[PDB]
Amino acid sequence: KEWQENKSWNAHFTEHKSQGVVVLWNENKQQGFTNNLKRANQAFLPASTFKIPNSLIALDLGVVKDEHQVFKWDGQTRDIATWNRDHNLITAMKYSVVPVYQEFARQIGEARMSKMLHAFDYGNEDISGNVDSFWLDGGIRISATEQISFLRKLYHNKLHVSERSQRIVKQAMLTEANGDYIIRAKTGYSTRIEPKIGWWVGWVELDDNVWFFAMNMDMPTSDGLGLRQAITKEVLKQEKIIP
Amino acid sequence: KEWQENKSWNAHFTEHKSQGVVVLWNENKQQGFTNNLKRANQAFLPASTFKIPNSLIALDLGVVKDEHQVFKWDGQTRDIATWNRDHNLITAMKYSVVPVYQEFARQIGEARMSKMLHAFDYGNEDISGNVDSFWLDGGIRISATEQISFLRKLYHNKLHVSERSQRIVKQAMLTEANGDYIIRAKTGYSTRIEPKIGWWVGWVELDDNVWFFAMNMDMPTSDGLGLRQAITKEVLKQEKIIP
Ligand SMILES: [Ca+2]
Ligand SMILES: [Ca+2]
Ligand SMILES: [Ca+2]
Ligand SMILES: [Cl-]
Ligand SMILES: [Cl-]
Ligand SMILES: [Cl-]
Ligand SMILES: [Cl-]
Repeated sequence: KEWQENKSWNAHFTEHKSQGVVVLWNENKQQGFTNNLKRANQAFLPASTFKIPNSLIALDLGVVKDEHQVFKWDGQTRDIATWNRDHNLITAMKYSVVPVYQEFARQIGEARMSKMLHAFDYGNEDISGNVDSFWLDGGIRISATEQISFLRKLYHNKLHVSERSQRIVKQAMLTEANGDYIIRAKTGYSTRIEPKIGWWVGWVELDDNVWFFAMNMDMPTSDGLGLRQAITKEVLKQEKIIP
Repeated sequence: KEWQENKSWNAHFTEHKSQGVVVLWNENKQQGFTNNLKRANQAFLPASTFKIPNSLIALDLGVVKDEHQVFKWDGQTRDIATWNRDHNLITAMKYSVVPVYQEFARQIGEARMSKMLHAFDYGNEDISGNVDSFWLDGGIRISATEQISFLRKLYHNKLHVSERSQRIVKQAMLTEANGDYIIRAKTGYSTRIEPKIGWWVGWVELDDNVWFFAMNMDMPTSDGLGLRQAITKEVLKQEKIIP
């Protein structure tokens, strides 16, 4: 789908002692750009970026009624403090609350989960593993360019779910908005299976164009997680997509 | 419904050599707050804050198909340069493009416009004047507290239009988003009939509450337009609603 490699983006990885790939897609021009054509097509566990298709399926099936429905904390104190409270869809996305989404997956069930991922053509369409963790330590794999293809369908309401489900998930993906741009996006952190990597996928809305992006990077410890957004935003600024 | 006057907010107006009102509504507690109970109930022309009901009606009637439909420039060079180009619903809201919305109102028509504003309980529901300018120089009036009453219905999808129309307009109202809050809002600047006033109405979404707001202020010249948001934010910061 015509692709250009820009190795100069590696400066932002090197200056932060990191390795990874950033993939950009110019929607108006139907042109992609990446610092690493090979890693752009390498498929990894999605980790919490799977909250995007999981939210879509839970909404379309009515497992989740709307973005205000409250999911009560199950009482177990977990390591991440923001998880130990009640949540709705907006806040569960914001704080990447895995237990809420594992509950969704159990209710969806393997049969409907598999049919939906085949309908979405999501990654390798493989949900081998535990129904409540296959996106963390099971068989599903998705590349950065495959994230882009999925996200473009979601942006255009072209996925095989209701228009309403897609609108709600795109609301819950809202990450940043100002007078220059809007970012809708989701992070992920894959630690259970090598290689440990961090994800950021989503898009930048401008007045007259949309730039889709998907990045992943090596993440040996959780102390580099903020580099997912930092390095992406530095690539977007280098390309004059955002000020 | 339990109102409290806080005259210490007047300092933010006087600091800026200005006069006006800010009205806040705590949705969880169902309590309102204002620096001026009398001006909070004073009805003014809505000017471009009327883009919120106008968008809702145009979408519900199919005058606007979706937020991507392009409204071509009519080739009239107007004083605000950002108006002299093609727009969609998102950019027409962002740049407050009056002529796009005047065309909406002509296509809606007098009969359907009057019926819909009655259905919304919007202000005084009076559309006396030109069908394509009554919110700028006709008979419609709305107070800051009435703006909040209307906005609360929109937030809850309770207005008598489709859920889809309400979701699209709330998307188009997106003004600011970060890791702490989301602001959905619309500015207005009424100059055709005295007194000249500026508006800012909308809400702040937090993790666990929603704060609705409506402000207007005297605006003799366009030089103070930035004070509409700046003074509201100074009040929100004083009240610890935003960091
Ligand atoms: Ca850099
Ligand atoms: Ca496939
Ligand atoms: Ca102040
Ligand atoms: Cl998850
Ligand atoms: Cl207007
Ligand atoms: Cl009501
Ligand atoms: Cl939104």
